[PDB]
Amino acid sequence: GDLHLFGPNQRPAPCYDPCEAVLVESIPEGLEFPNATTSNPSTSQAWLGLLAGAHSSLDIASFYWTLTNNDTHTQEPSAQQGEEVLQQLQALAPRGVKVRIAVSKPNGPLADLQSLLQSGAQVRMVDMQKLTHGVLHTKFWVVDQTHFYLGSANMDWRSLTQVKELGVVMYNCSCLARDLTKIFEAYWFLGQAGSSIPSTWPRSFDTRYNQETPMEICLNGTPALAYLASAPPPLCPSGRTPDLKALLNVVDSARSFIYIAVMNYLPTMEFSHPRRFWPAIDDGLRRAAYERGVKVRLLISCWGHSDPSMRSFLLSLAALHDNHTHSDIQVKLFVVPTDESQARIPYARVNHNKYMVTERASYIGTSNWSGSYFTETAGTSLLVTQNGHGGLRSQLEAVFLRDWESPYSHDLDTSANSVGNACRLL
Amino acid sequence: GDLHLFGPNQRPAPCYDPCEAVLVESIPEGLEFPNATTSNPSTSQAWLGLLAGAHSSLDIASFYWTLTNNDTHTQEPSAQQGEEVLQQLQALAPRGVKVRIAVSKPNGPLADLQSLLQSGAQVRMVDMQKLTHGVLHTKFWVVDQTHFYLGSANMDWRSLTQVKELGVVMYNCSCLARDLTKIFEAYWFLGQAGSSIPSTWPRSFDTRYNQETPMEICLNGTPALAYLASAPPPLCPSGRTPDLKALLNVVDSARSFIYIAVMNYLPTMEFSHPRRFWPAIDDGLRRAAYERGVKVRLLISCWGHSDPSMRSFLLSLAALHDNHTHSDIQVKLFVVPTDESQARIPYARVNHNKYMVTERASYIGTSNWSGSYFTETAGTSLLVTQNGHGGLRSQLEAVFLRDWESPYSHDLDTSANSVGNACRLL
Ligand SMILES: *[C@@H]1O[C@H](CO)[C@@H](O[C@@H]2O[C@H](CO)[C@@H](O[C@@H]3O[C@H](CO[C@H]4O[C@H](CO[C@H]5O[C@H](CO)[C@@H](O)[C@H](O)[C@@H]5O)[C@@H](O)[C@H](O[C@H]5O[C@H](CO)[C@@H](O)[C@H](O)[C@@H]5O)[C@@H]4O)[C@@H](O)[C@H](O[C@H]4O[C@H](CO)[C@@H](O)[C@H](O)[C@@H]4O)[C@@H]3O)[C@H](O)[C@H]2NC(C)=O)[C@H](O)[C@H]1NC(C)=O
Ligand SMILES: *[C@@H]1O[C@H](CO)[C@@H](O[C@@H]2O[C@H](CO)[C@@H](O[C@@H]3O[C@H](CO[C@H]4O[C@H](CO[C@H]5O[C@H](CO)[C@@H](O)[C@H](O)[C@@H]5O)[C@@H](O)[C@H](O[C@H]5O[C@H](CO)[C@@H](O)[C@H](O)[C@@H]5O)[C@@H]4O)[C@@H](O)[C@H](O[C@H]4O[C@H](CO)[C@@H](O)[C@H](O)[C@@H]4O)[C@@H]3O)[C@H](O)[C@H]2NC(C)=O)[C@H](O)[C@H]1NC(C)=O
Ligand SMILES: *[C@@H]1O[C@H](CO)[C@@H](O[C@@H]2O[C@H](CO)[C@@H](O[C@@H]3O[C@H](CO)[C@@H](O)[C@H](O)[C@@H]3O)[C@H](O)[C@H]2NC(C)=O)[C@H](O)[C@H]1NC(C)=O
Ligand SMILES: *[C@@H]1O[C@H](CO)[C@@H](O[C@@H]2O[C@H](CO)[C@@H](O[C@@H]3O[C@H](CO)[C@@H](O)[C@H](O)[C@@H]3O)[C@H](O)[C@H]2NC(C)=O)[C@H](O)[C@H]1NC(C)=O
Ligand SMILES: *[C@@H]1O[C@H](CO)[C@@H](O[C@@H]2O[C@H](CO)[C@@H](O)[C@H](O)[C@H]2NC(C)=O)[C@H](O)[C@H]1NC(C)=O
Ligand SMILES: *[C@@H]1O[C@H](CO)[C@@H](O[C@@H]2O[C@H](CO)[C@@H](O)[C@H](O)[C@H]2NC(C)=O)[C@H](O)[C@H]1NC(C)=O
Repeated sequence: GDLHLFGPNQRPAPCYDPCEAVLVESIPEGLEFPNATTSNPSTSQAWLGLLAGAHSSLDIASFYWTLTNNDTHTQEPSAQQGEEVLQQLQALAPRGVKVRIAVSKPNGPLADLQSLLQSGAQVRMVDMQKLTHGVLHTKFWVVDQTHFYLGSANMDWRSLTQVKELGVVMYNCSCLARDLTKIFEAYWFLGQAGSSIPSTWPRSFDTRYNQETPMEICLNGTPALAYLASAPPPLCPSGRTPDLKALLNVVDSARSFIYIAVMNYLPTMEFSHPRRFWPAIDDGLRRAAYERGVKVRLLISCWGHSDPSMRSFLLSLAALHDNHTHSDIQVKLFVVPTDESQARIPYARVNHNKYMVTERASYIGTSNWSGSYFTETAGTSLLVTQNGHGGLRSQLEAVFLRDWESPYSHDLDTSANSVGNACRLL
Repeated sequence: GDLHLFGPNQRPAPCYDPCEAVLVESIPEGLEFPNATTSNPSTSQAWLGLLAGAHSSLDIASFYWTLTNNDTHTQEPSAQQGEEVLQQLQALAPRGVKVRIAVSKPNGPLADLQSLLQSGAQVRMVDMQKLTHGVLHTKFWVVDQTHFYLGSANMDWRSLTQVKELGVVMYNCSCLARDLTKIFEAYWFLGQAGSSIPSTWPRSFDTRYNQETPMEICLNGTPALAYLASAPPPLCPSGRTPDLKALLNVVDSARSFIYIAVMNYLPTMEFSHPRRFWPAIDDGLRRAAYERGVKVRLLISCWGHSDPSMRSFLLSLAALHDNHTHSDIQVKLFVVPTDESQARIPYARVNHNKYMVTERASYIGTSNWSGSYFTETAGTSLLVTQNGHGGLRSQLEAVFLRDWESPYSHDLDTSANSVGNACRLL
């Protein structure tokens, strides 16, 4: 944008930091992938490295904190890592790292946050129920205004060893890190006593990097376009792309395929006691498949707490796979096998990833794909497009294909006894 | 509306004519209904009565004209009635009835219209392809600015004896007849040479009777609210409700059930070589069923010319019938059995009705339920609401239930050999 080649459409300044993105996964204890020719760093080790390198600041947006066995009233070896994480966190403030933690208003005092407060970290509880009827569901870390983690892993030891998670760590990308810090600051401001959402956020929260003018970055030595989308709409300044709009733009721009892996997919306002039908994403997928022959693959997690009403809706989508329409939509259920010893571990053994990948773009989110997460509840997503054929997009596609062809993915007609865990959708 | 009880919302003048509505059906030769405790007058006899009583004027909006065996290159007794109809039509102008006939631009000279032109009737061909990319699909009669027929029957002898049709004749309702004449006049104006759709139609085309302020009429001695909706949008003045909006208002207002019988149902722009997904009606039905527990019954016709791609979409809707959601959507295929002697009759033996009925309202249309009919192609619908529990609404519900429970309606898993006719959807 030069004001003479494009007029008032000034393209914002490019970023010259040597950004590098790493996919990070939590693979629960017991899951093996025969082929998986490559593996990604675990969430635990990425988090520990970030904490070890931290020297100035750490901001965490979080849903809940259960990093210790005491938190879950259990006694499991596999909890170590969360505890280790907690330990390292408590070492940040004493050595001079400014720590700020925004957490959804809990239903009672939390041990980890009290210990971190005693260590010198700042903690604020955000009551999103009173503001938007949603919750602070976002999970991300910003380190030294230079690195950040965005993904599905909660501040939960299970998230490291007993729950499958996917996310991304962006290193040496200070521009994007500061951009994410703007969202964090929205949370931080709302975490005070008596604060309300402004009708128009101050300019310090606004951003020039969005769907229309994404940030130009050097990702792994190659040019790429990236931006961060936010939810809910009342928390988005005018320049910040809403999460739903970013997701649907990725869906509508796909010309070859759309692979989606999300723990829950529901074309409804799950909540809102007067229930509401919510076909935004569903209609986007139907549109892609019908109009542009896009092959749609939907990998939905299933465990004992899954909403059974999901099944019908998924079946509805699956019904569009037809010879005459040339529409190609397939649905599979990803189940995490459980042992009798793992069955005592409360609320674990489920695939928690929330991401989508096409032939042109990558979308990594914190939200499940139901209406509330995009209208009332807090969430963030990273969107990256890179003109090459390798890169982070290819890594995401490989992860999805590995999970899709793995024996843990089953069709909707599969028997409930052949999946290795409780599945209300089968 | 009194300007002091409701402000600028002035309710238009009520109609004091003794309006009486009669459901009229074409039941093809060979279809019998064991119970059907009541029967409706045939389309042929209603049309013949209207022609016999006509003394001042007749306006016909039409799609095509094949009223004679010569037109279809056949020799069938069951054609008589169309021919009889044609005969009576030719008697109108010689005895002083002003006849105006608007017809979609045909692909060659039409015999019936040439004969009627020689009889003294005015005929105009409307080229909707050049104006909106659609066709003049509307079928209705206005008689003496007092009566009118609105329904699915074309100016085709088959429509009387070999194709199932549903429609309504409104007698002694001059207010509504003149209102319909306004739509006809839109067609008549566009039927000239070199005319184009005005950006704003002159006031003579506008109407005060619409969804917001329906006409108050005395229907069969009881108060009722009625209005006429029109398609496509470019042909609607500001006061005229578009057909799609009227249909969707009936769908969204239903609290108990929605019964729909339409020859074709497709959530797509069937046409528009770059194909388009079109979920307006589909989403409305999903919304009704999910949010308000409305029981949805979809009776779709199936014959040798049916679009096979319908099946998948219907199955998609049918997939929402689930115990957990409490959603109740059912789909059946209505097939007209054919004989070897009827098989020579070209383009016949199919259910042609286009109507919807709820527990509160009646909708009778000229259009199949696909996108083009509501965006580019000409169509009209009559909407009636009556606070009582009998009336025209109950008659429509009885007709639908008769057709639904009849042996001619089959589920989507039925074998193609058990329906009595070619069915591409089975
Ligand atoms: C953009 O740039 C960034 C930055 O340059 C780049 O990020 C790198 O991405 C690559 C590819 O994904 C990463 O390399 C992979 O790392 C995987 C994880 O390695 C870590 O974890 C290993 C597992 O440790 C646990 O389990 C073992 C079990 O045996 C146990 O002992 C441990 O205690 C622990 O519990 C760990 O072994 C590993 O440490 C070894 O490897 C590192 C290499 O970084 C080395 O420095 C160490 O000294 C040590 O030797 C590390 O801690 C890893 O699994 C994976 O291995 C795959 O390939 C091999 C070879 O074929 C297979 O045999 C194997 O089965 C796996 O399939 C691979 O090495 C790399 O770590 C990232 N770098 C950073 C800083 O994160 C992006 O990829 C770039 N993007 C693009 C598009 O190019
Ligand atoms: C609002 O007001 C309007 C106006 O008042 C009102 O409209 C009336 O609605 C009623 C109910 O729908 C109509 O009455 C029905 O009419 C049916 C059709 O009747 C016509 O067609 C008959 C069939 O003729 C063909 O087939 C026979 C086969 O045997 C053949 O001979 C013929 O040649 C032809 O091919 C025909 O027989 C009939 O003529 C008889 O009946 C009329 C009555 O109008 C009488 O005047 C004649 O002299 C002659 O006797 C007529 O031409 C009819 O099928 C139906 O019958 C049902 O009920 C009987 C009794 O139970 C059953 O035995 C039978 O099997 C059927 O189930 C019934 O009679 C009436 O015609 C409408 N009036 C007008 C002017 O259209 C609305 O209903 C009102 N709305 C509300 C909500 O109240
Ligand atoms: C979970 O809760 C239990 C029970 O409250 C905690 O147990 C505590 O564990 C610590 C060490 O893990 C014990 O402290 C130890 O004291 C000895 C005394 O000499 C000292 O030498 C050691 O170096 C260590 O500091 C502590 O006594 C013990 N408390 C009880 C009541 O048994 C446990 O620490 C909690 N875990 C987490 C992660 O919070
Ligand atoms: C369909 O096409 C055929 C062939 O063109 C038409 O046949 C015509 O039928 C009419 C009567 O139905 C015949 O007219 C008759 O002429 C005698 C002559 O004395 C007269 O006495 C009768 O009263 C009657 O008017 C006409 O000759 C005949 N033409 C041919 C070539 O056989 C038929 O009329 C067409 N049907 C329709 C509905 O248009
Ligand atoms: C991010 O930036 C740091 C600092 O420049 C990089 O750390 C260097 O890494 C190379 C290769 O591993 C070493 O040879 C240098 O000695 C490191 N420098 C310092 C100051 O530590 C780091 O590699 C970059 N990328 C990531 C993913 O951290
Ligand atoms: C519509 O109006 C006409 C004219 O008022 C009605 O015709 C009358 O019908 C009654 C009962 O059938 C007869 O007793 C009268 O002699 C008729 N009058 C005339 C002038 O014909 C007619 O019934 C009304 N309804 C319909 C459906 O036509």
